[PDB]
Amino acid sequence: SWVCRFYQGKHRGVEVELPHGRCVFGSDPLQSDIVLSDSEIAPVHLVLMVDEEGIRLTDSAEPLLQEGLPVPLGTLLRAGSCLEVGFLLWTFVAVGQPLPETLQVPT
Repeated sequence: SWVCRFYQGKHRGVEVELPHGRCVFGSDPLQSDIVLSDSEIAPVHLVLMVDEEGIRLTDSAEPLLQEGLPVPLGTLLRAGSCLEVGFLLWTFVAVGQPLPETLQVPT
């Protein structure tokens, strides 16, 4: 259904298939579905709810910015947009789509 890509650190350029439905990014393989090895990354860093309609923020070690604006907890996220949780810099698109080679961060 959805594929994400990372743009920073050890996993830069890696693309990952997103599981349905509860999806955890983190450095702690006991708690996380997608295991990130950067030291900047919390044991549990980002929790999403995933289904075919879209993806919603559930929880994050730090505020999630979308295009530079904080995202409220249950919000549905915009495919293709710049998404950051601290050092976690990423985007996602629908499975058939092409992922951006670069992200522009809107500080």
